[PDB]
Amino acid sequence: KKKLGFFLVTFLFIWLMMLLHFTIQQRKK
Repeated sequence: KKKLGFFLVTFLFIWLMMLLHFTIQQRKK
């Protein structure tokens, strides 16, 4: 559960990285 807790939080970090890209995408079209 401890090791998995890391792969989970990291997933929330990489996911949010695409969120910022989403706003930049909509702004283009």
